[PDB]
Amino acid sequence: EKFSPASFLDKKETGVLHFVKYHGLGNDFILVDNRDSSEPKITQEQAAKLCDRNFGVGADGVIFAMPGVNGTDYAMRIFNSDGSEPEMCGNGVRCFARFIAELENLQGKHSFTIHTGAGLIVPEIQDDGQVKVDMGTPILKAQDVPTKLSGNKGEAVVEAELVVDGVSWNVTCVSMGNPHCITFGKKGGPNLKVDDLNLPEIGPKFEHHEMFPARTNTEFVEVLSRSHLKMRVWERGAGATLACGTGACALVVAAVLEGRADRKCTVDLPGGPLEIEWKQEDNHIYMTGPAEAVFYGSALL
Amino acid sequence: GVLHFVKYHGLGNDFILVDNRDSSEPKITQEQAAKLCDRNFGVGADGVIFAMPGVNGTDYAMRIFNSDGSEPEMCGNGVRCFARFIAELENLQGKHSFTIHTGAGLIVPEIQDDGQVKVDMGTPILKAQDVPTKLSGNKGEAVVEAELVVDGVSWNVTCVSMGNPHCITFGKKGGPNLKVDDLNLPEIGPKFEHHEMFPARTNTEFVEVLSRSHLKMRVWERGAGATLACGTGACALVVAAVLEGRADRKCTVDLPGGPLEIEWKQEDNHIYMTGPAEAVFYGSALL
Amino acid sequence: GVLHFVKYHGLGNDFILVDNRDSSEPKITQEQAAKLCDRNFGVGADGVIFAMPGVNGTDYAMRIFNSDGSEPEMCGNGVRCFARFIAELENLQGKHSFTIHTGAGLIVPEIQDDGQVKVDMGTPILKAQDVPTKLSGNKGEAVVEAELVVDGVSWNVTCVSMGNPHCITFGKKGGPNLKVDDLNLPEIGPKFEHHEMFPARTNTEFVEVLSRSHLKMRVWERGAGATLACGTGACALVVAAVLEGRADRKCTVDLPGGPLEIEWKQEDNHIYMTGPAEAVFYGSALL
Amino acid sequence: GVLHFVKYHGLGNDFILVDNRDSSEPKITQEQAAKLCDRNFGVGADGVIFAMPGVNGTDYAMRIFNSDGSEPEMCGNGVRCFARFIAELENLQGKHSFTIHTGAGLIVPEIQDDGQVKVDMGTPILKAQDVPTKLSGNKGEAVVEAELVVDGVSWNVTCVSMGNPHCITFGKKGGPNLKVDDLNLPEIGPKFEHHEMFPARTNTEFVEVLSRSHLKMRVWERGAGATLACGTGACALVVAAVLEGRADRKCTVDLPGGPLEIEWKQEDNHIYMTGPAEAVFYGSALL
Amino acid sequence: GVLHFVKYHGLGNDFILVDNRDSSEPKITQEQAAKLCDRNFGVGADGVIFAMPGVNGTDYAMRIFNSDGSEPEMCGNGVRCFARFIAELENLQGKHSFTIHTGAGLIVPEIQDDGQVKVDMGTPILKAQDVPTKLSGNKGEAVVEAELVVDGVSWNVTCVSMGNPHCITFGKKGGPNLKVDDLNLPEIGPKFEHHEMFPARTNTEFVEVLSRSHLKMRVWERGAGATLACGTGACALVVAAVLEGRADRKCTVDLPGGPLEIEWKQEDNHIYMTGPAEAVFYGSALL
Amino acid sequence: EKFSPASFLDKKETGVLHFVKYHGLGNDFILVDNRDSSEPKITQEQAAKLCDRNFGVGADGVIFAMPGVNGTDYAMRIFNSDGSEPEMCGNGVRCFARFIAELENLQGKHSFTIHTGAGLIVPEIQDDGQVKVDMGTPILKAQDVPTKLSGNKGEAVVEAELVVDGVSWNVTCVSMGNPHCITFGKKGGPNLKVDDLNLPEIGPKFEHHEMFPARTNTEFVEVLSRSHLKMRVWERGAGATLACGTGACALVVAAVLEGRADRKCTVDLPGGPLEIEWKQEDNHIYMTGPAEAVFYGSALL
Ligand SMILES: C[C@@](N)(CCC[C@H](N)C(=O)O)C(=O)O
Ligand SMILES: C[C@@](N)(CCC[C@H](N)C(=O)O)C(=O)O
Ligand SMILES: C[C@@](N)(CCC[C@H](N)C(=O)O)C(=O)O
Ligand SMILES: C[C@@](N)(CCC[C@H](N)C(=O)O)C(=O)O
Ligand SMILES: C[C@@](N)(CCC[C@H](N)C(=O)O)C(=O)O
Ligand SMILES: C[C@@](N)(CCC[C@H](N)C(=O)O)C(=O)O
Repeated sequence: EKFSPASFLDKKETGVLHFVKYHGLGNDFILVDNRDSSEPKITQEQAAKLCDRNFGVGADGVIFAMPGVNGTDYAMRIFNSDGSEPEMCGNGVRCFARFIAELENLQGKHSFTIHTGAGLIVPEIQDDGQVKVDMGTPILKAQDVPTKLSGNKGEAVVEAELVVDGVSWNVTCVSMGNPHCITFGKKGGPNLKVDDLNLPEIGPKFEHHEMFPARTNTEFVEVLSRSHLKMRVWERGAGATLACGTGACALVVAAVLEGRADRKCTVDLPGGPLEIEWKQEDNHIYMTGPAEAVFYGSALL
Repeated sequence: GVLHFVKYHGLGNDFILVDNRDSSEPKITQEQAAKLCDRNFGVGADGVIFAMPGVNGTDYAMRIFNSDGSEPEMCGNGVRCFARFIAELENLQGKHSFTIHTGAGLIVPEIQDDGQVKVDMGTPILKAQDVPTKLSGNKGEAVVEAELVVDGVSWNVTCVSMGNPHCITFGKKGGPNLKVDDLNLPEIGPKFEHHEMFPARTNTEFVEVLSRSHLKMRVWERGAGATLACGTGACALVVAAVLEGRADRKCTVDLPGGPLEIEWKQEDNHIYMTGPAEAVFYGSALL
Repeated sequence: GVLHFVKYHGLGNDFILVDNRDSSEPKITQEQAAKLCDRNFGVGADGVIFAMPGVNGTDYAMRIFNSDGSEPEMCGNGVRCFARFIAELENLQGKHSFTIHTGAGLIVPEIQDDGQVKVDMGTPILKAQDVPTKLSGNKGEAVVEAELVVDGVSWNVTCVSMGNPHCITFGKKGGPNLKVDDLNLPEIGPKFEHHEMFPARTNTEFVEVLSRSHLKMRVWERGAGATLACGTGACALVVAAVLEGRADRKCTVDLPGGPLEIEWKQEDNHIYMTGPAEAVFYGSALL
Repeated sequence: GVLHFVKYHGLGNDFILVDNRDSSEPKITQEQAAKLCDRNFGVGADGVIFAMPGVNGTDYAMRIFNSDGSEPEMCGNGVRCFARFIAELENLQGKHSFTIHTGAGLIVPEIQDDGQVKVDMGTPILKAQDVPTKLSGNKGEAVVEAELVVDGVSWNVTCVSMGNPHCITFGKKGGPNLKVDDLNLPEIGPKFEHHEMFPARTNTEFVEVLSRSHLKMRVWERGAGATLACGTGACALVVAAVLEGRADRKCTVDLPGGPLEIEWKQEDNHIYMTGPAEAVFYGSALL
Repeated sequence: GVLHFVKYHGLGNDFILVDNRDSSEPKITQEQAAKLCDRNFGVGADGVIFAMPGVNGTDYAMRIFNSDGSEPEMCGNGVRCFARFIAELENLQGKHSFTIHTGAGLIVPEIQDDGQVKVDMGTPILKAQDVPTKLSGNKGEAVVEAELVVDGVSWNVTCVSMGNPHCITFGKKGGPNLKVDDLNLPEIGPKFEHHEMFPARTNTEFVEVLSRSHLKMRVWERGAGATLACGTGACALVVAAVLEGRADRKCTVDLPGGPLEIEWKQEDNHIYMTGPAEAVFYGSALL
Repeated sequence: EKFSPASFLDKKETGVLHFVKYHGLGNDFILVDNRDSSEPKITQEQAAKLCDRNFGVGADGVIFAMPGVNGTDYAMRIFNSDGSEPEMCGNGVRCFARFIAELENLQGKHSFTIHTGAGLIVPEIQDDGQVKVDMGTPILKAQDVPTKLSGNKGEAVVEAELVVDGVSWNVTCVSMGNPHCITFGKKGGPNLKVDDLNLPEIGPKFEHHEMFPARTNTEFVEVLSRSHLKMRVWERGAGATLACGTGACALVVAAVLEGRADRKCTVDLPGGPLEIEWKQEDNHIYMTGPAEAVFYGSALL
């Protein structure tokens, strides 16, 4: 043993974080009641540590229920498991909805207005207990995705060439607050057999691509029918997760723009299906999916 | 239902510890444990460890369920967490040791001054049929650096039991030393785990000797996969290293999650393992 | 003066336990105990129990003072608290049994895995004169379903001693079964307690048979009144139930504060009582 | 958890006093208080009293939880115990007085030379709706000797508040004086306590006049039952006795546990109550 | 290196206690102990006390190093701290006694209800050469009120051993009683400590009789200087007081740090010492 | 045993303080990490008890590492062993430096800015491991020392007569934030043989002298050479300690003012030497000495 005053004091400074674990189709998060302030109870660094699955609580991210902004019922902020802060989370907002209904003991259908870095999001707990969320309107303007790729269909990047590690892929870029790069295959290549991809190998090349200043989420898609899409995703700062709500919304948008599918689809994600719909009437995207509580606890900080 | 527990981890090998001192019957089923161990849909862990009432005079008894639901007969990293768990529940202070009854027999963990836990892991079992393994003993009834054909490739392995089965290898037959980090465990691991020569499956540790008192390893556990550490595995590989004449009885073993001090005493044939154990959080899971 | 103690209760029968292992003489007088037991002006309890040094080789000895100051020869709920008290003092975890000398002879409680205590309450005493009672034995020297005139009303009672005296009744002579909850204990109880047929007063338990293995009761204790439970009383009433042929040797007894598992083994003629015992608080009272 | 406290009693009205000067929020919940007040399964008391930090300039603040968990706005016997508590904690000897903020407003206890505590219990509230009661005021806005139909029987009552509600009766309508000891409180009491005419329930005191300066009473408290004494109740009944013209402003009130000196000063409308308070024991309870 | 320990003090006589139950040899050297005892450059203490494994059947053994590094054969204040120290390591509650092997023989401390410790300090050794002292016995084989020339000045002293040597004086030869607080210990003390008549040096206690059952003292310890208290010293001075006919066998001894109750029972010739012992802090020191 | 509800409640209401023990030339302190609050973790009364060498941890004082103030890396506050709070501590700030370096795992040379009651103090760990501290500039104005003695050399009190218990001594007063009374002997008397002084007897007479409203530290000095001074000190609220950093600085200032020594001196204190230099260039005083950790632990409050 070594004499180390530093280590001694470290193992003394204690803190505790109370939370509830939820998951939306396998995309699991640590939800914390932060309605007592507009400042997150923990730092991004602490969140990263708590998300470690072996040394911490383990999750794809930490979601804070914050006080409303501009009159919304609440505000939501989230930290990825890598510590970065994205502007929205689809599976997360569904868990957020149930987390709220539990904290307020609300029964039945209920909708809340949530302020997020992506704008106004409005989830509504259905009767079946599922959650249908108004993910807002998609951003197609290239520079606002943001991507340095040049719009090749208006100001939008649709099925445009992206050179990834020397290989030419075709991608479509759309933002749901956070950036998404959707691809249905390589340029001049066949359809994808999503399960045959080596995500941990190809994913990082898209995530940190120079054409995406704020990095990006990437979803690989294989069309099963014009109303049935299968996908896998490599998230910005979270890796290969079992599901991504904003990503499912973005890929349906991309599928429509590329003319491969209708505005209403059933997206099969690794952890399960989501019902997505891009209402042409208002240009809003609606996402319907489950959300479940797993356990609640107190972690050391 | 609800299950109250405390999350601990020994060098990254994380477990769900539950106070089951009121009954000799585990509070949850093996199936429930498997679900709780799912990292995305459950609490997430390599296993569930129950602190049970003593047996035949021991202070306590320990039972564990792997993340796949199977029940192994011992767990080194887990017993270290078990000792600290008891110390917390009983609010004990300072050095304390406990007698624990396990599927491997008597195990005695002792909390050190520095907060680590030195455990008497018992004695290694080398008789082939008791490991158990169907490989023939080539050194007495022990299997030492014997040929094992895995998916058509000949590897050399040594088998030793610490209650649970272990298959240790320092490389392929007629091959060079291993660069453990270059192995593709999820690919090679399952071939050892479910090998026909291991009736109850086996834990497998790949080792590269750094010195006669310093070994580096990686492990593919039975029913738990590639974990960050394995206490019984670190004990078994030191035994194998000694039997193969590659290292001394006292070694520092480097596992993915950190080091463990191992010593196989010739004076009594017992193996002592010293390492850390830390609480992470505590909670209540829905059942 | 100051008295350090720990408050325990067995099914609501609460006691003040004191560590008196330093002397075979109680730290306080019976008068002091009576004052400490007052629920408004004192600590409040049904009695004070002293853990004393062993006698004739027993691990310990137990003495108790009722809340009225009198000293009974045994206490079932109290001996269960006694066992847990010692365990807390000596850091005894898990199952443990102790030999205890009492005014009723040897008593051997054993802490169970679930924290309850199974006690070997010895053998019952049925000889009339030793209960003691002046009623004449009508079945050998035992008083079974014999007529007892209480305040001019004829009741049928069975007398049995568990060290202390018990008068068990299942109803009036030539009357129907009892609806125990309809009885006015503070009115009828004292008439049995100080009855001339009981030289040392007696404990009285009223019973209503629910089944041959399930009995419901209420008790008016000697010097303690209507308590929530009485261990020796539950044992005595099962004995009486068997002697009167109303129930079997193994019964669940429902007392106001909860259930007890009683069994009068025909194999050894011993009675076993199993039930809980819980610590409430510890303090110091002014003497 | 564990709660440290000191047991006190004022004429038999016993309480659990806790030093809560470190926070403005009670250390325990109302539910926990109810459990701690259980006399067999808990510490046993008529209530829990917290010594809290001053408010708007007062030396301290007091909050109390009845043994049923509800929170009344004041407690006479309790504030006297509160005075001794503080004096004991601050080591104050001799005459001393503190300003205490309560749900009834400012209350000022003063320890006398003889050791007893004289308390300025504030002024009585007589406006019906503020008591509160749904009975209609028949003497100004006050309810004095007004008819109250209890379980079909007509009683005459007077309502007055000392922060908490009180229903005082000297007998049934058109009936003779009461022989308070002949009443069956557990039977009649609950009918007043939960009467529909008392939205927040009420404390009820039954009185029999011995002389115009000597009153005897018994009380059925809201959420506490038949206690040995009630300070706010003794103040309220003197007020009622005066309003009904049965007694003078200065009286000796005999409560089951002892007497209290009460004076309703016409000079300032304040009521002063003088009585004892004594520590009994102290300890730590398990939560 | 690092040394984990707990700081305790008995009436101001402070020590560094270390859990040495693992080995029969002290974790640190006498030189290291001397350095750790330095109050400015080290932890600061009058000595280091090791809790060692039992010898010849005793529960434990105790060894101590003075702040100067020398090893005395016993320590009264220290054994009281030892008892409470062990109580924690064994998670014991309440009264409990331990048998301890020391260089003075068997010592039996017993924890009392008030947290104090009553210790059976064994029997005193009065045989001159066994104290040891070179002074000739003038009362049997004992040195009682014998002349000792210190730096040319004649003092009268009584020698007694409690395992360790003690030189007690009530004043100079042919001189008046002492006003202990007027002595200049750092000046006179060393002259006694290293006196040629004490081969193993000696502890010296200066005493002034207040009554035949009340003695006041100051002490200059061998290898520790002027400490706030000395348990063996208090025992020895009572023995000396009795032998010189100045006091009774039962006395209250006032030491700079506080009082001790000493009793030299004629019944068995054993000396009993009761005093406090308190933990101060837990620490790890650099070695 | 007496029934005491108060004593009972006091005993169960105990806390804990984690700390590290350091010493600078024998002047030992209890250092506590108080960077998470601008308020000291313990009261002055508690500090006094912890400093008791037999009933407590034992130290000349408690030093708190506090958060920076108006642009400093940290702030330092100290409580004497008697509980009073001085405005600075030389030996303590050197221990403070190593404490921080150890907590921040800083290796090699490092300097920090510290806010104290005497102003800005800047300790700098040297390459040799010693700590050289910029102790600031001395305060010589009589009323600001503070002392009621009249200035006899400008606004400064230099070799002025001080009647102590009827005996006339000559003293020089200087402040290093805290007050110092330096004397090289009695008025009209010979040089001092510092080791022959009876500090516990003479010290208190200076400490509580009526001419020192806030009490004072007193250092007795004997000149060995114009660059070598020997001293002993009786500190305000701490008694005869083995060393005093602010005291060593103050006595060099006094020695210079009285023309007895140069501006660069080696000062010998009971516990060891200190290198002191009063730079004429900037009027700042620099003190160089050691600091060592001894042990760490948790004390009951
Ligand atoms: C997949 C996701 N959780 C998105 C998380 C945010 C993403 N990792 C980002 O950094 O853009 C969701 O919408 O459900
Ligand atoms: C690695 C291990 N956790 C062993 C767990 C049991 C193993 N998975 C098996 O099935 O034998 C340990 O010893 O520390
Ligand atoms: C009911 C009892 N506490 C008996 C107490 C003794 C009884 N009051 C008596 O005087 O015999 C028990 O056995 O548990
Ligand atoms: C009788 C009482 N304790 C009152 C307690 C509060 C009462 N139970 C209520 O609920 O108003 C007092 O004033 O001394
Ligand atoms: C005073 C003492 N600590 C004795 C310590 C041993 C003594 N310094 C010696 O050397 O004999 C005690 O008995 O309490
Ligand atoms: C000697 C000192 N520790 C000063 C401590 C403060 C002094 N006791 C005072 O009260 O001014 C230092 O500067 O090193």
